[PDB]
Amino acid sequence: LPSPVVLERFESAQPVVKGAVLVGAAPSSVLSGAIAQVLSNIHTDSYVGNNVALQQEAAKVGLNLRPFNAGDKESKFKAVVFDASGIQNSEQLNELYKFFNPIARQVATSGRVIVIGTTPETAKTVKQAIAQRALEGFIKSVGKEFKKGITAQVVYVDEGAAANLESTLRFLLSPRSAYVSGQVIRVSKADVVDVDWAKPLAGKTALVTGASRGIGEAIAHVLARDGAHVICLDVPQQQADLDRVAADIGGSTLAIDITAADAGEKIKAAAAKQGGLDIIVHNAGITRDKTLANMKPELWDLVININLSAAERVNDYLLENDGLNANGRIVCVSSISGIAGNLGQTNYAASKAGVIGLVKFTAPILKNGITINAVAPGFIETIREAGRRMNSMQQGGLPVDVAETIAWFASTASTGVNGNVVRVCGQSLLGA
Amino acid sequence: QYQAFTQSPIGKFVVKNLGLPSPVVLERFESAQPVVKGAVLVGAAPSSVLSGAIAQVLSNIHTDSYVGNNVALQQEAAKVGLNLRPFNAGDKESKFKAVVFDASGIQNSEQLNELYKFFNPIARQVATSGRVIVIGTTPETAKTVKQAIAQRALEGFIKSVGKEFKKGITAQVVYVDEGAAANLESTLRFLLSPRSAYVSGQVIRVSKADVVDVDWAKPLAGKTALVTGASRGIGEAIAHVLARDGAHVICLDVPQQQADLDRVAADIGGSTLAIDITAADAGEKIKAAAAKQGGLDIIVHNAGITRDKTLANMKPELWDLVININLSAAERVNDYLLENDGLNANGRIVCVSSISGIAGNLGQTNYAASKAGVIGLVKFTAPILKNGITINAVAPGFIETQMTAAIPFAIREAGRRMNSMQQGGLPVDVAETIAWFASTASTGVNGNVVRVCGQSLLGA
Repeated sequence: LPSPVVLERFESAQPVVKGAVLVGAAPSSVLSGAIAQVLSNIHTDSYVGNNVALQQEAAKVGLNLRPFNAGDKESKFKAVVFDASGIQNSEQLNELYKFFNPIARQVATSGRVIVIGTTPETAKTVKQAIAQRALEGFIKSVGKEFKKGITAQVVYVDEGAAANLESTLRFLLSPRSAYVSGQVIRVSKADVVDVDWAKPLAGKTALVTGASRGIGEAIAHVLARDGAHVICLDVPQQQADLDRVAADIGGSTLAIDITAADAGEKIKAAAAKQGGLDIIVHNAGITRDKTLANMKPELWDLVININLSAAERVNDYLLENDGLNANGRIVCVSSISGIAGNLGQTNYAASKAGVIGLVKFTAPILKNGITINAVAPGFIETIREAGRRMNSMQQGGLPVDVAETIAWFASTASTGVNGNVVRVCGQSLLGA
Repeated sequence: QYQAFTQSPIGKFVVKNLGLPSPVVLERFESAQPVVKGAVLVGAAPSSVLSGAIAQVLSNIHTDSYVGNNVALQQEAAKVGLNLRPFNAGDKESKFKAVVFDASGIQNSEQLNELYKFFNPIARQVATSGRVIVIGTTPETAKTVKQAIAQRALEGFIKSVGKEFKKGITAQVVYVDEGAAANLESTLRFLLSPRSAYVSGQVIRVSKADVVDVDWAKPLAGKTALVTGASRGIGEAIAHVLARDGAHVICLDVPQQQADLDRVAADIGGSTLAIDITAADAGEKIKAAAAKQGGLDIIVHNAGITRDKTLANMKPELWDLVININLSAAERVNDYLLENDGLNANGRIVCVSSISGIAGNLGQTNYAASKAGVIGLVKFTAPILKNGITINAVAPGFIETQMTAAIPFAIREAGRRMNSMQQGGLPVDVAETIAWFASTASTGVNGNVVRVCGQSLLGA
């Protein structure tokens, strides 16, 4: 067996993409102007084949699209981006072949395959809905086949929501998404909001539960790296570690039990002096693994309470009592076990499938531009021989990989990212 | 080779998730009666709303049914004519072939412990080849957000039970749309029965529709079915089960397969149609072939091919052929039948996807695209169907066929081991699931994609 490729991860705000991007599009596509504008914004060398319509879209936004000689098998591209919105029926799925077959060996190590389509439920015809649905099978197979640490994603843009794609395209193009692969992201219509892309949380106040250690600590570091003032929450027994984490990020502490009845009240009170809470990350979670036959009742109850019920109560309080600011963010943490189940985890998997429902059925009732999304981490370094290699990256992920994905959800610019559950698993074999 | 696989990281991955291989010989269908061999234990959360419909099914199938100290459940079952015998909660010895729980009364996450209350005491008393069945309210139809969330959580529970209980036991969640309880029966019978032997870990949605009369012993009696790819393999097995259930089966396959088609049709009292399903006139010829038998009721799109190649090495025609046979040809035929009076009322379209359409696979960019498209064909055709017609798909996992010996060792070994049954499935397992969709009674089963995979570890 080979040992795993070393993945490229975030080093600095610029460049967003180190290396060249190759763009393609199907005939009659509608997202190419929005894609070209992002590539212009991030000042990357961008290339295109013999597609006049796509060349015209980049001209309209001032993107110098360097033509890519189709006889060139030697050049390497850090990302390949395909607008599939123009695929109108199953026979036009060969537009995927026409773009990706000629360059399938020219994606760089730690590269990116990104297919951008139209959300199948928003497609105007059944034939297009079917074709757009098929894109997920294609990208998941690419994710397993291309190797070299390359990730593969489909971004579905709701019909008419091209203006809302930028923060998602930026995340996927960048090394920040190093451990996100095989996934489906849905972009919906929302107001566009000004942002400093170098500090996309500047001026915001975030709260991270379970912040004193582990992934919660990593979350707090990335939110502070993006410009946020982070309130680090954990139980008073963890005050020393809370103080350590807060001192490392210029943050503050809130030492309470998130399951207490008054937790939402105290969270709102804590953020009042900063001008209110913008971002809450429900990272607090526990496992109490036991076969159901051996499991004690309180170990069922505790896992449901901390992992699910507690976040419900806090969300209910904040949303009903002006506890989150406009354009605010709720980010939850599910798990692959919540999607796929796991032996000894009837309690944990129930709780984390609950978290998926919390995201999916809260998202439609949010107002004031608030969004709710979740990450579903796979094998992250902190069954262990099992998890580690059983993914397209052939390695476990790092806490920063989960934190980067949470920070993309929390970005001031991700107004149109809502109701998503995105696995952070390097395309783990496991699933539903 | 086998010891090396076990010692390898994927072999250790299997053992950490499923334990060491202890597969069971799975019970499969033998006769229409009894539906369930053995006793059934029924339970319900407080304030549940599906227990009268569940009890009516258990009364219809004449199974020995038991209940704990749930007075409301006992009273509702008695009202609809079901005798529920008390199950002494101190009895760790009795075995149940099926345990059925009405979870519709779970109104929020704190009430998820009703799952623990019912299932923890009997977690070692489910029989070999038994059934765990949780029946809830479809989350998208729940009246409150809190209940939607709690009903969504049921899937994580049942998927974990499916991996934990072992012994060939399957675990399912059936979601019943609010108001659709009378449409549950064919699904509950399928899951209670050995017919569903290789279906586990799955989510089935029951929606509101007319309740139609049926002979449960011959649930396709009087109907005409067409099976594509019928001359061998899974298509042959589908044809056998549809005939077993009472249908006249038209077996369709390419003219080069005429000998095998003739052999299969004579084995089931059916007929043949020797055409290429991709032909522009395949829809016309299908309708013509059923015309002299009262028209076509059921079509099973089982024809399918692989042309496995990395995308870099794949030729254009090997992309095109896979999309055409596996996806575009079924679209054309459905479009023709649905627009030109080619399917009878209460008709059935059943498609075949694949785990690779859900999970992706190296060397299958073409095949996985085509089979993900099949999921879209089901999901986006279902809402526009009229006249009681339904469309569903099976998504088979690793099935033992005559083609399995051609699969390279490591892919085949992972296929056999990486599922909760710790074994590959049989073609009849796929056929039974298709037959349940095709049932004259399955009127409120529409738009479902159900994996037939023994709860394979793979997925999305």
